[PDB]
Amino acid sequence: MGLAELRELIEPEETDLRALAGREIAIDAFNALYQFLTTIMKDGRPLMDSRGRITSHLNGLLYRTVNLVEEGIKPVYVFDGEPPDLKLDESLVEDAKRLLDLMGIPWVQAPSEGEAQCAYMARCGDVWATGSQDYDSLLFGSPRLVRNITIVGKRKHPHTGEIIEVKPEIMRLEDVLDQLGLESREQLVDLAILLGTDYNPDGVPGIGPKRALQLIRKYGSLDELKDTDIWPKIERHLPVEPEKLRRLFLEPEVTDDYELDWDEPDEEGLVEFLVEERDFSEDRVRRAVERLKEALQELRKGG
Ligand SMILES: [Cl-]
Ligand SMILES: [Cl-]
Repeated sequence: MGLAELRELIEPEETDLRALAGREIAIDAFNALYQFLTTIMKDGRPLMDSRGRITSHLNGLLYRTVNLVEEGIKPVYVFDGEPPDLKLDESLVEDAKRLLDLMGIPWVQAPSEGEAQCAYMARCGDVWATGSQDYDSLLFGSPRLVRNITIVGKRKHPHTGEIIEVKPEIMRLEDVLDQLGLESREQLVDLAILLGTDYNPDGVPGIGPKRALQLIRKYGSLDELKDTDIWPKIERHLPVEPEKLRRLFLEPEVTDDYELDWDEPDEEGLVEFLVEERDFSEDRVRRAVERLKEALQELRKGG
């Protein structure tokens, strides 16, 4: 799974949404849509319009984005481009972009990895953090990652009926390094390569997470593990040469070509799209548009 395996060591800062009031967050769009598609359901299936087309993605993107802006959070959604060679239905993606345009919520087309683009925007100081369920943006150098941003809330377990609560949680790159006893992001990347990433998802069986971490700490780097006895097992399992894997995380393809704005929603266009084409409740959509205008306004009047 990757860095997620060292969750006991990482331990984020558990917070609430109102603590992120005023923060711009670069949310990985593919990750967000996946959460919406897999968790917003009716009788065990995704929400659908009267023609049978999926709507869970539009539902989440509209109503949860409005909720975030009501807590003072300014989201920007960032979409995957072409993945690197080692690495969602396109209609869902175009639905998403159309919706955000109508809502006035900014988005960016990444040239390759969305999570890398999010991290770059955070490094440049154009957003405060990245927002995803994945830990990838840290490896791409994001100074801050907020997890659970698209799924904050409470539910009952179908089985136990207990109140499961999901809260937003913050991880700061600098603290993650300290928590793991590492010196640099470069070592974090080397560690992640041992554990397995999207570019090498098997990791290195035979090396558990604690062992991986100990190795990186003791020997310093993946490069320096060449002179050791464990190397052949590593070289066997790494699909490509290690430096090319490192380069993907340390020098990801990203773009400068964006300018972040939060515009007024287009009430009538939203109604045409969601209500008339996708069978959303008109009263609910219209009310969401009013809630959104007011929330944007409340952020404007303090700067
Ligand atoms: Cl709602
Ligand atoms: Cl609805």
